[PDB]
Amino acid sequence: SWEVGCGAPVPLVKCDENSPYRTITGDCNNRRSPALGAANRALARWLPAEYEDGLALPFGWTQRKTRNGFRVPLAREVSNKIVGYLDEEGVLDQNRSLLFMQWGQIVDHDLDFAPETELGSNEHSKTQCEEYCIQGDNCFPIMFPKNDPKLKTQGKCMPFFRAGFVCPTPPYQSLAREQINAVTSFLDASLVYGSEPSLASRLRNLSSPLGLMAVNQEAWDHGLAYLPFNNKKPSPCEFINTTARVPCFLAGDFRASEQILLATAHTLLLREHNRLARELKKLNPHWNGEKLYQEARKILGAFIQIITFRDYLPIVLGSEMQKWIPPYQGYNNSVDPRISNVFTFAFRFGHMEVPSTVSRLDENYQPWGPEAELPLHTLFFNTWRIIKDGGIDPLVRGLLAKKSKLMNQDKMVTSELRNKLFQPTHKIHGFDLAAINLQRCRDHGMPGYNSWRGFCGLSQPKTLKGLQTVLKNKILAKKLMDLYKTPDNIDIWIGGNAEPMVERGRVGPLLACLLGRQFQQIRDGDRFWWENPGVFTEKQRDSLQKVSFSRLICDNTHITKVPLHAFQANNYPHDFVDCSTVDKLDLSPWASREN
Ligand code: HEM
Ligand SMILES: [Ca+2]
Ligand SMILES: [Cl-]
Repeated sequence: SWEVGCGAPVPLVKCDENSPYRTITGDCNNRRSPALGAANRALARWLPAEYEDGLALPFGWTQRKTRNGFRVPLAREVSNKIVGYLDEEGVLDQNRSLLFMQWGQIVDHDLDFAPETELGSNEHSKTQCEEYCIQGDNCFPIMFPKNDPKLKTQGKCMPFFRAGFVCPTPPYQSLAREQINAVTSFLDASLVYGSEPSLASRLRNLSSPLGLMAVNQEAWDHGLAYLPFNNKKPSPCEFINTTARVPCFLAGDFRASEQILLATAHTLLLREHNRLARELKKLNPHWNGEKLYQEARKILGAFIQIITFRDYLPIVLGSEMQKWIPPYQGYNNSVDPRISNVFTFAFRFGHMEVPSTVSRLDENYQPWGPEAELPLHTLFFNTWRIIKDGGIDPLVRGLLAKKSKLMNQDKMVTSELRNKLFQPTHKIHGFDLAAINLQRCRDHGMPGYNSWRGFCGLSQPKTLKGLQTVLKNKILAKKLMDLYKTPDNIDIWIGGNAEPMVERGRVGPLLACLLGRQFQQIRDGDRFWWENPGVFTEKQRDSLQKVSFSRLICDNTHITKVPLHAFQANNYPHDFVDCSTVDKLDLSPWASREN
């Protein structure tokens, strides 16, 4: 029946109709249905959850209950036999910079986050999911297949805890278990400011009346601000170099310090806030903090929307962009603005775009110091390499002049993430991002590959040759069906990402359909989208259309040469221009007079 009710881990929020800015939580964006898009609600289902028992237990749970008549292959076996590779030569994308990979993680972290259940803290369950590898409740461990090298050096499993879900959190029964989205579904810069108002206030400098964002007081980057430290322990950023004991950064997203370039990108966005806030004050000295914060928070929001929709999505989706994301026709309040559960896996295409090294580049874009180049795995929850070894300018340079990994059917995920992922809670650089994603698809009751081909109106192959024709890869198709036995059983993550790339893009048909459809929804379903008439003056909107990631860098670093298109492959000095050449974001149209 109409179980439209279910939702009692939530207060619900009286909406002040006339309010001219967004909520932190995303409530009230939709007037008829205010909870839509808002953080700490269920991920939308584009298709019914598919669970071993049609309730919550994930496929592969019971050593006995098949899927369509076959055992599901161990997550890690799939990783080992399909996802892995050795030779990092020839893998880099000759036309996408590292910034391409980085903006994908930024946009993702803005849109969706299903955290693990935090019941299991104040409990041994953490430690003997770890050691004993005993599957129970929300401990869903990743078992190693026969002849797995980790069998020798790491024990029997890598640990894994199930995603948080709505209404209950420990107790029984489900209409069908729906995982939570802990951040606002609207592309709203929620990774900068927060999705809970608790954390949002905590990120603000309320001392000044300038509605500035809080900055580091311990340490500075040639005068330019850093994020404030998360001063609460344990800190996995302390754990990786105790000598340095430099904690993780505090941002509106929990994951800001997962890797050193995400915290770099976060730090550019913060400075952009305070830059905007204290520039408005010059222009409009009467405006209090609450109006400096919100009016700068409103511009950062739109910057992200422009860069995403004008520069990112076009070079991800390619041929397929215009079919899914045609010109803006205005707010449709009948559009579902929610992130879907499948999208949180479609957007994980990013993982095959991450290369095995990160470089630091001097003012002539040459190797900075004698360890200019570092293995990615040494940069998980690494904040000290920024604070005690050069700042962000050397790191932002690499972002511009180093390349993304090109996704590759026989070189899918670098060993840096497939074998040497660091998890915040555990103690080894020993985890497998790829096997994690596969385990997680099952945890979330993901429909198989063909259900989603069906969904997007593409062929549902049932044969080895049917699958050879789609993946355009005799060996990949052979390897997949040796594991899954039917294309119906192939986990959506590796299904989507196995397809060749659509033209002038970096995803195959299935993922372009899933991704395109969600960004279409994120735009059309937002009352506060920057092009939506009313939100901005005409004069503001012509002055916002000239933003660039190039611009953002020039204004928030001591870097002076930048490419005109920061996402394509740009070599120094040919493709780099001076900063007096880009186009500033002019805020003349933001002048409040008086009465
Ligand atoms: C380490 C990790 C990265 C880089 C060094 C990285 C990078 C990306 C990019 C570039 C993405 C998109 C273009 C992207 C999307 C999503 N990721 Fe992923 N990522 C790293 C590590 C992780 C880890 C760990 C997770 C959690 C996975 C789990 O189930 O435990 C992770 C997730 C995601 C994700 C899902 C987010 C959510 O809603 O929970 C993406 C959409 N990444 N990453
Ligand atoms: Ca958001
Ligand atoms: Cl879904």
